[PDB]
Amino acid sequence: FRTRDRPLRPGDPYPLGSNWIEDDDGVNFSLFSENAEKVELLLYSLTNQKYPKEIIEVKNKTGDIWHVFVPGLRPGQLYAYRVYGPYKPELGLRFNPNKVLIDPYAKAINGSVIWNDAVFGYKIGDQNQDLTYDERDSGEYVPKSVVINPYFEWDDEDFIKGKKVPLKDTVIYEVHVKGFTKLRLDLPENIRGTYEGLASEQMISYLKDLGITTVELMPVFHFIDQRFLTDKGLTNYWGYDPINFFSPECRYSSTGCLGGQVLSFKKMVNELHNAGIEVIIDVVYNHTAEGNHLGPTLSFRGIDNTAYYMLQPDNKRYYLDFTGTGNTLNLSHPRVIQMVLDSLRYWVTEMHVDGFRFDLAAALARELYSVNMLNTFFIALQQDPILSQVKLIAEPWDVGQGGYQVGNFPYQWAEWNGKYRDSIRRFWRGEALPYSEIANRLLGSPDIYLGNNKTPFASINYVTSHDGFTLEDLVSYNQKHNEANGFNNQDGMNENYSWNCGAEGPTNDQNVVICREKQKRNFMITLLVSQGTPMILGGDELSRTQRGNNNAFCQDNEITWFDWNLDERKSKFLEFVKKMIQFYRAHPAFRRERYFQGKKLFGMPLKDVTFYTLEGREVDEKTWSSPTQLVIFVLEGSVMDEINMYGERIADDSFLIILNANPNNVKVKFPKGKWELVISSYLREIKPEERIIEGEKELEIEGRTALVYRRIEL
Amino acid sequence: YVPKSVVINPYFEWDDEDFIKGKKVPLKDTVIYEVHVKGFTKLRLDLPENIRGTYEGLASEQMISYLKDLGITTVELMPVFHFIDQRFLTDKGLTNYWGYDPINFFSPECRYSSTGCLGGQVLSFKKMVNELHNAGIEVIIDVV
Repeated sequence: FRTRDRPLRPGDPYPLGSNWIEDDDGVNFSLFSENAEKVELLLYSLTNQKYPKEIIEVKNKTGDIWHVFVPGLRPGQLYAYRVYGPYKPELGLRFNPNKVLIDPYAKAINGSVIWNDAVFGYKIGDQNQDLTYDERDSGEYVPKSVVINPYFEWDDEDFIKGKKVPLKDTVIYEVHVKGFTKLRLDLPENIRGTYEGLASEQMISYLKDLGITTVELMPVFHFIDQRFLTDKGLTNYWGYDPINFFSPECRYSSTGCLGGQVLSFKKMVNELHNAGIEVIIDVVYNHTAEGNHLGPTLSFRGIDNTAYYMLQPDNKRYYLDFTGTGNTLNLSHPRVIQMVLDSLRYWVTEMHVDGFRFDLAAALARELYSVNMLNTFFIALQQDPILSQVKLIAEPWDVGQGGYQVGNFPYQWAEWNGKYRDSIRRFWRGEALPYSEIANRLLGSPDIYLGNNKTPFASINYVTSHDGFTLEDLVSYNQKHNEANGFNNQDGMNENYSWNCGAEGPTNDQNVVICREKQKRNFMITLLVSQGTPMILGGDELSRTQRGNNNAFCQDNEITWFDWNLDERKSKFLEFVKKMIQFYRAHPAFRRERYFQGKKLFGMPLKDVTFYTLEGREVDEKTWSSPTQLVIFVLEGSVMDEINMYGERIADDSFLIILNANPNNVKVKFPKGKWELVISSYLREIKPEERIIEGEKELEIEGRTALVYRRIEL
Repeated sequence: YVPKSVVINPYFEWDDEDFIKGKKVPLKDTVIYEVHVKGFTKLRLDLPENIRGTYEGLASEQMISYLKDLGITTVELMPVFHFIDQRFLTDKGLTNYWGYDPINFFSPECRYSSTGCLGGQVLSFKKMVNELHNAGIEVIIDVV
C-alpha cells in the first residue's frame, strides 16, 4: 500500500502542533516549514521506540505550514518528524531526514537525549565537519513528543485572577525546583526535588512563614544535558539550555513523563494560587540547546534552519552568537515571533503562569547585529491582550557588543538592577563610593529608570542571584572555586566584589564567623529598606553555601541542594530574614509607586527625605559627590506623594537609617527628634544607650553596622 | 438455591459521553468485531487478574489501544444478558461459555463483571461502555 491506503483527513494549519480533537476522534498535526520539500509523521508504540510503528507523509500544506489529521489516534500517542530537503550548509540549508526531529510545539516530551554521534546530521569524525552529511538514523536516541490532553480542573483558582500581588508590594524568591526539596527527607522521595514536592503542604506553609509573595523558578522549559557536560560525568542543573518552549521539564516532574509532567505542573501552580502565591518562571528564548554548528540536529535545525536561527549573513554556515551559547534564535522571522508569544500565551492561559523573567533579554531585540527595543516582537508583546497583563522581567543585557541595555527596556518591563547589585556589594565590602551613587540605589535608582518614565517598583533590587556567589559565600570567599566544574576554574566571572571577613572558606576563628553574620544581616537590612521590589535568593535565608562555587550550573548534587538541617547560627538568621521581610511588607514607605522627591509637599514642614552626614547637618552638593562609607537618610513617612488605587493618601512612620560601612567606628549626631531602635545588624545584646536616642544626641556606631530608627517624638 | 434480585441505584455520571450521541459511526463505514467478553482478556497476563475476562478488563487502556490499532469501529459482544449454566452441562463438568440461555433481560451477567455481583455488575458495565465511547468505539450486544 501507499500513504493513501490508510484513512486520513487534510487537517488544519491553525493551532500549530499536535491537538487532540475529541469531537472527531483523532489528532491534528501542524508544523511550520518555509523550506521543507517533504514532511513525514512518525508514530511510535510505547513499548517499541527504536523504529516507528507507522510512517505517514504530511502531504497537505496551506501556506508555509504542513498539516495532517490522523484518525483513531488519542492523547498519549508518541510522535516525531522527518523533514526532507536540500543540504547546503555553506548556504544555511541543513536538511537531513535521517535525523529524527522534535515538534517545536510539543507540550510534553518523553525523556531526553541519548548522546550518540548519530543525532548530529554531520559526520562527527570527518575532517570537513559540519559540511558533511551523516546518514545514520537517530530515532532510537532522541525522545519523542506526546499528544497531550489539555483539560484540567482549576479549583477556585480563577478567583485569584483578579486582585493579584501588585509589584509595588512584591517580594521575589528565586528557587531551583530540584534544590528546593531534594534533601527534604520530610517529604517522601518520589516527590523530592519535583513540582509536587514544591507544592506540598510542608513547603507551602514554609513559604508563607518566610513571607515572600511570589516565587521565581529557574528554567522549567524542557531542556537537554550538554554533551560536553555528559562526557565529564555532569548534568545541566540550571537548565538554561532548552529545545522546546511548551513542555514542562520531565526531570522536574514526579508523576510521569508521558503527559504527567504537564499534569503535575498545573497541579503545582493550582496549589500555590490556593495559597495566594504568584508564580514567575525564568525563561530562555534567546538561544536553543542545539548549539552552534557542530551541535546536534534534534529539532529546529532539522525543520527549517534558516528561519529559526540567526546566521552570519555573508556565510550563513556559521551562527550569530549573542548569547555565548552557540546560536541565537532569530526573532525577526514572523513564525519565530509567533512561536515565542504562542509559548508566552500558552504558559499564561494554559499553565496559569503569572509572569516571566527573560534570560539575556537584550538578545531578543537583536535585529541582524544591533539592539533596538522598537523591534516587532516587543511591540506585539506590548499590544497583546493577555500578555499585557502579567509581569515581564528582564536580564537587561546579553553578552554581545553593545548589549548592556539597562533602563532601555519598554515600560511595563521590570529590570534586574545589576548596578544595585555591584555597588551595594562594594559599599559593605569597604570601598568608599560617592554619596550620590549609593543614595541613588537606595531610593529606587531614579537616575536609571526615571529617564524612560518608569517607577521605583520597576527596579528589581537584589544582592545575590543564581549567577555568582550566594550570600553565605559572598561573605566567605574572595576568589572563585569552580574547580568542581571541570573547566580549570576558567568559567564564571572573576570580579565578584567579594570579601571574606578574614579567611577564605570555612573557619573556626570566632571573629570571622561574626563579621559575616553581621555582614549577612547588613546586606539583608539594606535590600529590604531600599525603594523598589526586592528579590531574595533561594536558600539565603537558610545561609546556603555552594562551597565557593560562583557558577554552579553543572552541579546537580550536594553543592546546590538546599541544606535543611539547621544549627543555632542558621536558625537565628532565618528569624532575622523572616522579621525583615515582615517589616518591609508592613511599611508602605518602602513599597512606593512614585519616587521620592527632595521636597516638602502638601504644605508640610518636613521634606519627604533628608540626607545627613556624621554631624546632624544636611548634605550639600559637595558632600553629595564626595565618596563615603557612611550614608544617613530620614524618610518622612507622613509626607509622601503615595496614593492607593482608591485615591487615598497613605503615609507611614518616620524612619532614620544608619549605614556605616567604614571598618573603623564613627560617632553620629542624630537629628532633632526622639528616636527608637527597631532593628540593627548587631549580633551582641543591644545595650540601652542605643535603644532610644533624644535631642541631637551623639552615639557610637561600630564599624560595618546598619541601623534602622523610628522617630517617636518631635 | 436460586439467586436473589438486587434493588439497584440507576444513577451514573457519564463523562463527556453525551457528545458521541451525535456524529456516530454510520453503518456505511462500520467494521464489526464480534468478541466474547471473557475470552478477550482471560489470558491477558498483561492486566492484573480480578479484571481478566471481565468488563473492566475489556475497557482497560491495554485493550482500548489494541482495538484502535486493529482499526475496527464497533464491537459486537456475545450474550451479556444474565444467564444460567444448563444442568445437562453442569452434570458433565461443563459451563455455558457463550451464554445464549438467559432468564433475565435487564441484568448484565455477573460472571462477566469484576467488581461485585451486588450491583457492581451494572456499575462495571456502564463504566466499560463509557470507556469505549471516550475512545470512539460503538457497542452492539448479541441479545437472546
